Amino acid sequence: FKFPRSYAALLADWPVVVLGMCTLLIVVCALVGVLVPELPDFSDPLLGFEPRGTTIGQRLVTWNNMMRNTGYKATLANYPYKYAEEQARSWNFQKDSFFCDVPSDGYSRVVFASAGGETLWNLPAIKSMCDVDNSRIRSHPQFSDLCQRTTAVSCCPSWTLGNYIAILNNRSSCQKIVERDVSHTLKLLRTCAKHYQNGTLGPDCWCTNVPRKCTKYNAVYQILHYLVDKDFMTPKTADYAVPALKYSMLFSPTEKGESMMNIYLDNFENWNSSDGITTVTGIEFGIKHSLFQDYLLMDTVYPAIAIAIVLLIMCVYTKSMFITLMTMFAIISSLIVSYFLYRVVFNFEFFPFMNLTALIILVGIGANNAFVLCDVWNYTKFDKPRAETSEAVSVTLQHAALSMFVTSFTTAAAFYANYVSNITAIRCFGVYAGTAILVNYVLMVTWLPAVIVLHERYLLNIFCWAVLCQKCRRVLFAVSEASRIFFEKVLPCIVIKFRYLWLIWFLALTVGGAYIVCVNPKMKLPSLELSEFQVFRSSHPFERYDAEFKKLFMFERVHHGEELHMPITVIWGVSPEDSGDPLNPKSKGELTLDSTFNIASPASQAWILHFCQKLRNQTFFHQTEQQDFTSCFIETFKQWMENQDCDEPALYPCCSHCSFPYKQEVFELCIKKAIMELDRSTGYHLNNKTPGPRFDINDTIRAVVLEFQSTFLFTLAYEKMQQFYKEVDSWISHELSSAPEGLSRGWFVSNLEFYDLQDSLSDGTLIAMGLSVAVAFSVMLLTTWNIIISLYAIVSIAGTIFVTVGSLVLLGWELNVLESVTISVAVGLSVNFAVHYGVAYRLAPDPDREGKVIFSLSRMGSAIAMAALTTFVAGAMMMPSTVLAYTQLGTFMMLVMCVSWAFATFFFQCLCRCLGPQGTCGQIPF
Ligand SMILES: CC(C)CCC[C@@H](C)[C@H]1CC[C@H]2[C@@H]3CC=C4C[C@@H](OC(=O)CCC(=O)O)CC[C@]4(C)[C@H]3CC[C@]12C
Ligand SMILES: CC(C)CCC[C@@H](C)[C@H]1CC[C@H]2[C@@H]3CC=C4C[C@@H](OC(=O)CCC(=O)O)CC[C@]4(C)[C@H]3CC[C@]12C
Ligand SMILES: CC(C)CCC[C@@H](C)[C@H]1CC[C@H]2[C@@H]3CC=C4C[C@@H](OC(=O)CCC(=O)O)CC[C@]4(C)[C@H]3CC[C@]12C
Ligand SMILES: CC(C)CCC[C@@H](C)[C@H]1CC[C@H]2[C@@H]3CC=C4C[C@@H](OC(=O)CCC(=O)O)CC[C@]4(C)[C@H]3CC[C@]12C
Ligand SMILES: CC(C)CCC[C@@H](C)[C@H]1CC[C@H]2[C@@H]3CC=C4C[C@@H](OC(=O)CCC(=O)O)CC[C@]4(C)[C@H]3CC[C@]12C
Ligand SMILES: CC(C)CCC[C@@H](C)[C@H]1CC[C@H]2[C@@H]3CC=C4C[C@@H](OC(=O)CCC(=O)O)CC[C@]4(C)[C@H]3CC[C@]12C
Ligand SMILES: CC(C)CCC[C@@H](C)[C@H]1CC[C@H]2[C@@H]3CC=C4C[C@@H](OC(=O)CCC(=O)O)CC[C@]4(C)[C@H]3CC[C@]12C
Ligand SMILES: CC(C)CCC[C@@H](C)[C@H]1CC[C@H]2[C@@H]3CC=C4C[C@@H](OC(=O)CCC(=O)O)CC[C@]4(C)[C@H]3CC[C@]12C
Ligand SMILES: CC(C)CCC[C@@H](C)[C@H]1CC[C@H]2[C@@H]3CC=C4C[C@@H](OC(=O)CCC(=O)O)CC[C@]4(C)[C@H]3CC[C@]12C
Ligand SMILES: CC(C)CCC[C@@H](C)[C@H]1CC[C@H]2[C@@H]3CC=C4C[C@@H](OC(=O)CCC(=O)O)CC[C@]4(C)[C@H]3CC[C@]12C
Ligand SMILES: CC(C)CCC[C@@H](C)[C@H]1CC[C@H]2[C@@H]3CC=C4C[C@@H](OC(=O)CCC(=O)O)CC[C@]4(C)[C@H]3CC[C@]12C
Ligand SMILES: CC(C)CCC[C@@H](C)[C@H]1CC[C@H]2[C@@H]3CC=C4C[C@@H](OC(=O)CCC(=O)O)CC[C@]4(C)[C@H]3CC[C@]12C
Ligand SMILES: CC(C)CCC[C@@H](C)[C@H]1CC[C@H]2[C@@H]3CC=C4C[C@@H](OC(=O)CCC(=O)O)CC[C@]4(C)[C@H]3CC[C@]12C
Ligand SMILES: CC(C)CCC[C@@H](C)[C@H]1CC[C@H]2[C@@H]3CC=C4C[C@@H](OC(=O)CCC(=O)O)CC[C@]4(C)[C@H]3CC[C@]12C
Ligand SMILES: *[C@@H]1O[C@H](CO)[C@@H](O)[C@H](O)[C@H]1NC(C)=O
Ligand SMILES: *[C@@H]1O[C@H](CO)[C@@H](O)[C@H](O)[C@H]1NC(C)=O
Ligand SMILES: *[C@@H]1O[C@H](CO)[C@@H](O)[C@H](O)[C@H]1NC(C)=O
Ligand SMILES: *[C@@H]1O[C@H](CO)[C@@H](O)[C@H](O)[C@H]1NC(C)=O
Repeated sequence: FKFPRSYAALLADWPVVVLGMCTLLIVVCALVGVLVPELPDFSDPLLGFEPRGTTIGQRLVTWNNMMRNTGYKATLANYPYKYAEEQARSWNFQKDSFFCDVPSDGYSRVVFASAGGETLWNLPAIKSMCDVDNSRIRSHPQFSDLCQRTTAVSCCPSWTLGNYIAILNNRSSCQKIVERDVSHTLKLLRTCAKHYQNGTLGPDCWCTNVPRKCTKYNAVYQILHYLVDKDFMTPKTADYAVPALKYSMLFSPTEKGESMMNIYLDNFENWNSSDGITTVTGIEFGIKHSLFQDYLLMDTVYPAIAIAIVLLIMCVYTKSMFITLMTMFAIISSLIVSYFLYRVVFNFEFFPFMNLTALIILVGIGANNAFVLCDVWNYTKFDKPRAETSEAVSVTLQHAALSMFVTSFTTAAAFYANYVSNITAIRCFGVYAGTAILVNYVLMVTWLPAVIVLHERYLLNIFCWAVLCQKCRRVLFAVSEASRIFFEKVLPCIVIKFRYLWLIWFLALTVGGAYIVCVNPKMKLPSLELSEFQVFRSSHPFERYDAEFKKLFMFERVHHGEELHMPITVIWGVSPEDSGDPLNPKSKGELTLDSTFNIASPASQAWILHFCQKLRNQTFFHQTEQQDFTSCFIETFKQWMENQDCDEPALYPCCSHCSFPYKQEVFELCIKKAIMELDRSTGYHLNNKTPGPRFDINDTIRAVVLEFQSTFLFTLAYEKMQQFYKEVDSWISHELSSAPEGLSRGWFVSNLEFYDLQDSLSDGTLIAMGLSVAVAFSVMLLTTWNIIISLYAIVSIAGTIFVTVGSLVLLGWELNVLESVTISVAVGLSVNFAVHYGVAYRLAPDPDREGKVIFSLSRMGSAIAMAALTTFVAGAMMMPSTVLAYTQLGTFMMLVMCVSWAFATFFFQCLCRCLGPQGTCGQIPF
């Protein structure tokens, strides 16, 4: 084909070649990306929330692998199974005055409130609950088969006040009851409220120290413990004029689980939840996460509206459909090419649901690039209106391709910085967004200028409804002038005239941000446990169950408030190595057994026994009065040997006669005898959790695990949990340094999964900050070449972070997973506005501060404002969503927009006006 002597001439001369080449290369990526890599799945929205490389993580996955692999013939067995061959060679309640069970979690249940009225205790509300149960749940066909029935005729009653009250007044059903029953039951509860709080009127009855009449169907306990707000009856029960019920819970005689999915979708999901007298306000059918997949897809409309509005804006700004359509096509196609790269070339086997949320980011920064290019192109068409097309292209690129790089590169580098995190979902998201930004940048340099050539080559030729078009052209020209004089005079006037106000005002706002984030109420690590994470909008009937009602109903409030000790576990022979893929959350290593290990050497037998007793002196050991003969198994073996009198040839190696550091071989024999005996000397059977030795397929000892209870208690609170971990690990890790060989390389673990996420979120955040700020500062130097300007730019950027993070703290964000990503992103999104003002301030020909800033503002203000405004409106478009991440990104985009725009237009322009380098002293040579 024909040859042009320059790239800017290839654009001018054969732009169609560029478009053909690019559309080909999009479409082959679309094809391979659809065909070859398996489709992403969000049926588990938590899937990659897992720190990997962390020492606690490697220990945990190793331990988890041991539990998984332990079992009969398989590797790392729990008994000496080869030796275990040798031992073989050697409805109407006034009849139906009972419930099919006492309810619990594991049943499907709902929580009622009322839209008005101060107590649910009134008869109409009671009847409303049993009515709406019938009308929403029992009315469904499938329920009749889901039921924990006793007969087909009427399968089983639910648990609700409406049923207990009936039995307690010998009525047939909820529909028969009267306010005499309600008052009589209220008298029962007001009498029996005191007994229940003590626990004297306990769960099992029909208790013993309490009047039998209070507890005849065992009912009172169940009512107060399951059905009713813990605040309904209290020590103030009689101090209340009448007790007030804010909430009640109702239990279906059907499972909490996937089986409910139809009934929810059928009868709950899009009802107004109400009869006014009552409202369902919490629901737990268990389907919370399994519904997510479907919900995410319903919400993608909001992203689609965001794109449709970003189109409209770019049309109005560019005065063409065509440039706006082909830019939008480029923006979209970059997600396809990057998706191809991410699955195929980079060979990542997993794609977090979060990556879809990067679309709404990338359309914002896509429009940002489109603005500065079309703007500078139009500057060339004004600065040099008569030009040859390739020359005009060249000078446009000489200007724009640099600035449009550093918008993009700083933002990509902020997303790739999240690859430093130990968390797989974050590392993946940080890479996908990073590539899609850079792919989009390449299209904005190759594809887009070719379209600008086509626009001048052809598209100007094409030209009541007959005049309303002209009305609009007139009016939009009027705003083009009003906006022009606003930027070219008014905004500079505002900034200079009140410079001193703007400086202290924004400065105080940053201190507010810094105080809020860093001291009070300090930015907090997540403290709902992972298996209960929020995924829907906080108003949503599922989220209110985990968020509010688990605090309020006694069985929940107690069961999740109960004390459990940390099972301090210590392990040897298995190495603490994770050999899985550090990005694919489906992958894990197997075991890796260590040839240096043994226990049968008498030196080991001595040291390990001694070590348990040393482990028994440490302050953190909870010395139970109950004795676990599997904790420190070797003691149990020692005393068993000592109990073993000898009167047979077979028992000579296992004689009590021998000194405790036994010969390795007789240890290796007698240990098998002792443990295989445990099926007979006790009824207890081992399982994969059970402490003790562990076996080869041919029952050499390959490993051993010991376990002990802490003084400490299980908690989600990072500080207390950290105190526990650091103490116990430090002591064990020190003490192991004393051990004879092979025991030299043990390690410790216990129920620490949620702690390791918290500890990995803070470090993963902070380091991705330090990295993203460092790169953002380097770009600031490399563009402005003036250390003074860069210092101010960095101060303003830092200020935006403190105000955004501070306001997100006040909005009540934990440092949970998505949120902890966004904080790095904020650095990338913030920096580019300060870069634009920075370069324009140097490029000002004016000799003085005021001239320099006036030039910078008048030159950039429109394009900056569009970048902010488009991103902001795209963000706002996510607000109506139902999925939390969509709304969470939404708030964040709006907020970081205003804040970064405000600091970049005001504060940064004070520091230039009020302190800017007008002498050359801040400048550095190439
Ligand atoms: C993502 C995909 C759908 C993008 C596909 C790009 C097309 C819409 C572009 C590529 C080349 C363009 C064409 C290049 C040349 C011409 C010839 C031109 O015809 C004339 O009458 C003038 C001919 C001349 O003197 O050059 C009108 C515009 C048109 C059809 C252009 C219309 C838009 C086209 C087909
Ligand atoms: C809620 C939204 C969807 C309604 C309002 C949006 C309009 C004000 C936008 C949408 C597309 C835009 C148009 C895209 C392309 C052109 C071609 C161009 O046509 C000409 O004949 C040149 C006239 C001139 O510039 O003087 C003039 C601008 C115009 C009408 C744009 C003006 C502003 C428009 C009508
Ligand atoms: C970066 C963006 C622009 C692209 C990201 C990849 C998408 C092309 C993937 C992500 C999730 C996928 C969806 C996940 C689930 C479903 C339900 C599925 O429903 C069925 O009836 C088939 C069920 C099955 O066999 O899996 C149809 C495909 C679809 C929409 C998938 C189509 C391809 C999707 C949209
Ligand atoms: C990873 C790959 C696929 C990206 C490829 C993109 C390039 C083809 C783009 C990026 C920036 C563009 C450049 C932006 C600015 C200029 C400067 C301009 O002027 C000079 O080079 C003057 C040199 C002199 O001083 O003599 C000529 C076009 C050129 C190189 C552009 C040509 C096309 C470039 C190299
Ligand atoms: C893997 C991909 C994403 C990397 C792509 C990087 C390039 C697009 C960068 C690297 C070096 C940059 C170039 C370094 C130096 C120059 C010379 C510069 O020449 C000028 O005339 C400067 C003075 C002036 O603007 O008047 C114009 C921009 C240009 C080509 C830069 C444009 C953007 C470039 C090609
Ligand atoms: C907008 C335009 C300029 C396209 C974007 C350019 C690049 C960002 C992409 C597009 C297709 C990619 C290529 C697709 C296929 C291959 C084959 C691949 O071959 C190997 O032997 C891979 C071995 C392996 O690592 O497994 C090497 C990378 C390469 C050239 C890729 C490098 C990056 C490319 C050039
Ligand atoms: C609920 C949703 C559907 C509401 C959508 C409202 C938008 C259509 C409004 C909100 C803000 C408006 C914008 C406010 C500021 C500007 C900048 C203004 O810029 C200039 O006039 C530049 C003139 C030039 O230099 O050529 C053009 C109109 C525009 C994009 C406005 C067009 C109409 C916008 C996008
Ligand atoms: C480089 C400067 C000039 C600009 C600002 C960037 C960072 C220094 C800021 C942004 C977000 C802040 C972080 C937000 C959240 C946390 C988690 C927080 O973790 C805790 O365990 C707090 C106590 C608890 O949760 O009980 C410790 C501080 C830290 C890293 C903050 C410290 C200061 C950070 C890293
Ligand atoms: C993904 C990798 C390739 C990124 C590497 C870091 C980039 C941010 C660096 C690499 C080369 C640098 C460029 C090398 C040379 C120059 C020329 C230098 O002087 C001029 O051209 C003056 C232009 C003007 O007056 O603004 C301006 C900075 C610039 C574009 C540098 C900007 C920052 C660049 C693109
Ligand atoms: C006042 C001027 C300066 C304009 C400010 C921006 C507005 C154009 C838009 C953008 C985002 C919008 C808000 C986005 C979300 C909501 C939440 C919505 O309320 C709820 O979701 C909470 C209901 C509850 O639980 O009480 C009420 C409208 C509101 C405040 C919107 C009101 C109009 C806002 C501020
Ligand atoms: C002018 C520019 C800035 C764009 C304006 C976008 C608006 C069209 C958005 C911003 C806030 C949105 C509102 C934010 C919150 C809600 C509550 C939401 O309440 C529900 O019942 C659904 C959620 C639930 O199930 O709890 C219904 C949509 C609505 C009114 C949204 C409708 C669309 C609004 C007004
Ligand atoms: C002149 C304008 C364009 C500049 C100032 C912009 C503000 C009006 C924006 C920036 C951030 C926005 C907020 C970002 C996040 C939220 C949370 C959102 O949800 C709730 O507040 C739910 C909980 C509650 O109701 O307390 C409601 C909208 C709100 C306050 C937004 C309202 C509009 C705000 C304050
Ligand atoms: C969403 C966040 C990131 C803020 C984005 C920047 C806005 C604050 C800018 C963009 C366009 C600006 C507007 C452009 C033009 C005008 C007309 C201007 O009109 C006059 O001064 C009066 C003229 C007369 O005499 O009739 C008043 C300010 C206003 C609304 C500007 C107010 C500030 C705006 C909305
Ligand atoms: C353009 C300039 C002025 C900077 C950007 C606008 C800020 C001043 C906005 C952006 C987000 C706003 C915050 C968004 C959410 C909230 C939560 C809201 O509720 C609470 O703090 C309740 C406190 C309590 O219960 O006592 C009060 C307003 C506040 C702090 C807002 C205060 C004003 C903020 C920081
Ligand atoms: C309860 O109802 C039954 C009839 O269904 C009746 O025999 C009985 O006397 C009633 N009263 C009591 C206290 O059980
Ligand atoms: C909607 O909610 C109100 C709450 O008062 C309730 O009265 C009404 O019956 C519900 N359903 C319909 C169809 O209006
Ligand atoms: C410390 O442990 C040894 C056995 O390891 C025991 O004899 C000694 O009494 C313990 N000391 C204290 C203070 O508990
Ligand atoms: C015993 O098991 C080990 C590892 O499982 C294996 O290498 C060895 O060959 C086995 N020996 C016999 C005799 O089964």
